[PDB]
Amino acid sequence: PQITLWKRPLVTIKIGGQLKEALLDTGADNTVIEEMSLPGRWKPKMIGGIGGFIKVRQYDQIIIEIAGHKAIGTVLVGPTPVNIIGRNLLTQIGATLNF
Amino acid sequence: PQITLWKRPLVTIKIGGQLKEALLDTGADNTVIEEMSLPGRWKPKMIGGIGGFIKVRQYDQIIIEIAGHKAIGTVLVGPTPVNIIGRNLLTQIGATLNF
Ligand SMILES: CC(C)CN(C[C@@H](O)[C@H](Cc1ccccc1)NC(=O)O[C@H]1CO[C@H]2OCC[C@H]21)S(=O)(=O)c1ccc(N)cc1
Ligand SMILES: [Cl-]
Ligand SMILES: [Cl-]
Repeated sequence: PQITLWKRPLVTIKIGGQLKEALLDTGADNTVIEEMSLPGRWKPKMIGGIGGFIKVRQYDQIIIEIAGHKAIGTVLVGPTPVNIIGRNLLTQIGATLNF
Repeated sequence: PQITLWKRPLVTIKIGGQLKEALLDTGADNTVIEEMSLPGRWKPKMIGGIGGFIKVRQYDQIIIEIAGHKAIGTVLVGPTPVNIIGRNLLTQIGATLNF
């Protein structure tokens, strides 16, 4: 796909068996999803942005299907106002910014 | 250019005669720059990111160079942790997301 940026670049993802909407976010180092359960071990992290920091759970080796493309990597879970797909998984689906 | 996302997509911007670095951010509706002086009047705006809301100063029709492309549009000024180029100016330079 080629996604213009007139609107928020939202896509459908599948994570933990669940279908969700998420923002493709080149400004995010890592993927951050709204509170949900995921399997396996986790450890706490703080992530910061405009407005300050939030505490998240870091889960490693999580598979997400993004717009029909499979990716694996770290997923942070916590009180983000929006589900964000960050660069750690955008790279795996071969996403680029072109102009 | 085609910019991959293994590293942060940082580019040089030029505003007010000054070079700065900024993050190309498809997850930002708005362009938000760290405190600096800009000409003209400003209007209030609140923007909401990961850890909460902040007040910023909204300046309209500001001339800004982004990775060597000219844009003229809205620039928000406030305590952002990094200079961010949002969709309002990414559309002006013709950026798309591709995968
Ligand atoms: C601010 C950047 C350095 C980092 N942010 C990614 C960014 O794209 C967020 C992502 C975002 C999007 C919506 C709500 C919260 C956060 N957008 C954002 O704060 O944009 C603000 C300016 O334009 C506005 O439109 C969106 C909110 C405003 S972040 O959400 O704080 C973030 C930080 C660390 C990680 N791992 C993941 C995400
Ligand atoms: Cl990862
Ligand atoms: Cl690559």
